[PDB]
Order: sequence, then structure tokens, then C-alpha cells
Amino acid sequence: HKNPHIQKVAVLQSKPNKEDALNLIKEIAHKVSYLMKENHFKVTNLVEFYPRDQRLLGMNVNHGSKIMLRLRCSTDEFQFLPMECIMGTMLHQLTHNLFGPHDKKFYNKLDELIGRQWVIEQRGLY
Ligand SMILES: [Zn+2]
Repeated sequence: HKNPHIQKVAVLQSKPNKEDALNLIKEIAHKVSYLMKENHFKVTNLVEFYPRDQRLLGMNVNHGSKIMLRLRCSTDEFQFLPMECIMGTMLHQLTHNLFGPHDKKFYNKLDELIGRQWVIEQRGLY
């Protein structure tokens, strides 16, 4: 459906094939809808970014106020990253709605979310 736990999704308007980028990030928002419901996650803005720092794949501002995702390869703005890779980044950043540091609480929760998201996808819950 349309994920009610994410208020707004946006992509970079100056990048090429921004229609495909918007479809991609909308797909991310859609796929995680049931997981966010189960976990009471809310995200105000889910947006694309493309930082010059190529190490940066995602970021979570203020525990869910904004999650930024890299959608495009750092070396080639025309090539989008694999959906599987972006989903991994999304689950990692959703865990930061609860846990800031990359400590045991963080990795424990991320392990639970990865497992549950796979089950949800297999069964088609939403
Ligand atoms: Zn992190």
C-alpha cells in the first residue's frame, strides 16, 4: 500500500532519471511498512542524498526525524545501487531510531530486524 509511518519521501531533483530514483525510494518505503508497524517506528522524512564522502551510505538525523539514503553509486551517478543493498542500509538506519552507538544493543536489534523483514517479505504481510 502506502506506508503510513513515513510522512514524506523525496529524491534529489537535479540528478538524472529522478523518476526511477523516486520509484526506488518509494519501493523501499513500501517494503518496510509492516516492520515499522510492528516496531512502532516512525520516520518523518525519507530522502535521497549523494554525499561527496563515498563511505556514507545512509544517515539517521534525530532518531527518525530524517533518514537519508544513498541511491546512486558514488562513482557513477547514473547507476543505482542494488535494491538489496539499499534495504540493508534502511534497516541499519531504522535501528538508529532506538540505538545511537554501534554497540551490542544496536547489533542485536538489527539482527532481529533483518530476520523479521525477510519473513515479512516471504509471507507478504503489510
Ligand atoms: Zn549506523
